[PDB]
Amino acid sequence: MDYRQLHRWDLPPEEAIKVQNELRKKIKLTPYEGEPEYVAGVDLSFPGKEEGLAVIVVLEYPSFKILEVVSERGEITFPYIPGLLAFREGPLFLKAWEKLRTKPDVVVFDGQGLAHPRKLGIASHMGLFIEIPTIGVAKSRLYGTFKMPEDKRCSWSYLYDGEEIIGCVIRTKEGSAPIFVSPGHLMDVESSKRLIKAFTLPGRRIPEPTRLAHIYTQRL
Repeated sequence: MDYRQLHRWDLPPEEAIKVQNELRKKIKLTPYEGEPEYVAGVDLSFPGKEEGLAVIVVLEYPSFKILEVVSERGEITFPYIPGLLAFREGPLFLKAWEKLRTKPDVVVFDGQGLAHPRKLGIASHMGLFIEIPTIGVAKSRLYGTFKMPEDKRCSWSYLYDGEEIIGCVIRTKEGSAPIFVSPGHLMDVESSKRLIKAFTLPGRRIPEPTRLAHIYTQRL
């Protein structure tokens, strides 16, 4: 399974920041229309001090049947720097990506995308490489400002950077904290909202793709 190596990974943090900027102009915040056939959930986890693990699961929509599950381990060499996290986890995910048999229609990551100091969260960065619509879903806020939406199923608020809408905050499950949805590449706020709603069972808290990938990560 293919991808486009837009740049090298072994960069100094200063250079990494410069790339992010270059890539952000390549981002296309474009409506996703209709429903995907296949969605992928991604879970990037770190068993060791410098050991990463990438698990990808490809569900079929609307059934959420698990068609495929791939995983790779890699050395995590790049230092942990908030806003530069993709340089740590990007490489390893790509190893897992290359092992996929089924081509996903939309990919959901555990992170953000547009909601990023430089509008290049994990979902955005990888969207550029894998060249398919992506979304970032986070169980906790990473970037941006919001008003807590009410404690009522499916309530929601916009997420902001200053005055610009950078994603949304959804109360997916009553009496639980909300999730944080930000578009990646070939994705806008509005479409990402709709899709993530479409990927969540009522009324669980976490979208199936990411719930399931975590479950598989756990299974290891």
